[PDB]
Amino acid sequence: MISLIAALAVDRVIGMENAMPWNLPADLAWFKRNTLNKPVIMGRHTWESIGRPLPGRKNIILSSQPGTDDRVTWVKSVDEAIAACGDVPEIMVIGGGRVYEQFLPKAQKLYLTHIDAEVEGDTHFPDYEPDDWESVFSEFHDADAQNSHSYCFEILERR
Ligand SMILES: NC(=O)c1ccc[n+]([C@@H]2O[C@H](COP(=O)([O-])OP(=O)(O)OC[C@H]3O[C@@H](n4cnc5c(N)ncnc54)[C@H](OP(=O)(O)O)[C@@H]3O)[C@@H](O)[C@H]2O)c1
Ligand SMILES: Nc1nc(=O)c2nc(CNc3ccc(C(=O)N[C@@H](CCC(=O)O)C(=O)O)cc3)cnc2[nH]1
Ligand SMILES: [Mn+2]
Ligand SMILES: [Mn+2]
Ligand SMILES: [Mn+2]
Repeated sequence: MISLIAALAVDRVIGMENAMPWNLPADLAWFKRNTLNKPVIMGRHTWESIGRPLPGRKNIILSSQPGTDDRVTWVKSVDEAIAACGDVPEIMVIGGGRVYEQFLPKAQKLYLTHIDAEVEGDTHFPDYEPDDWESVFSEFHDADAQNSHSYCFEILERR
């Protein structure tokens, strides 16, 4: 099973200048809980944005060019990325925009954080057809001293 996980600001913005400009520790904790001990697939730009391997996860990087770091696994196509995960129950696709576009048609589950924040981004999450997805979990949180915007955790499953 393939799942996507992403945090979206207003208008489905997910990034700006290869960075995420907000800071929501509660959302990073949610990301860690939902990805630990699973393989994670990311594109090369997201690999450079994160800047180091994510511990406790098999890190698989999509790039058309040879890998430059043997602490992670480099693959050259979507099919190779999936095969490199092996026989696991759940593969987590962690972006970015181009990678989400390619894996969305194959995904059965979306783990989305909706952040109540406006930022002027250059990368968006794909337009997804709402009729195809059932919300199976949602949890709203007001802003607090650690998390400067309100946010909603949602899990959607393909109908
Ligand atoms: N808010 C969130 O949840 C979230 C999550 C992840 C990322 N982001 C943000 O998203 C942005 C990065 O997204 P992005 O769309 O620019 O880039 P991306 O999807 O991370 O990376 C794209 C790169 O991945 C490689 N790639 C993708 N598909 C491939 C394929 N089928 N075969 C081979 N290589 C493939 C290519 O690398 P080569 O050029 O080397 O071939 C391509 O240029 C950043 O701003 C980051 O902060 C946000
Ligand atoms: N909901 C969500 N939030 C995100 O921040 C996010 N980020 C990415 C890609 N970028 C990043 C950037 C940093 C870390 C990171 O530092 N993660 C640590 C934090 C652990 C914690 O804060 O408790 C990790 O071990 O996962 C992960 C992914 C993909 N999907 C996401 N999905
Ligand atoms: Mn092929
Ligand atoms: Mn198999
Ligand atoms: Mn806000």
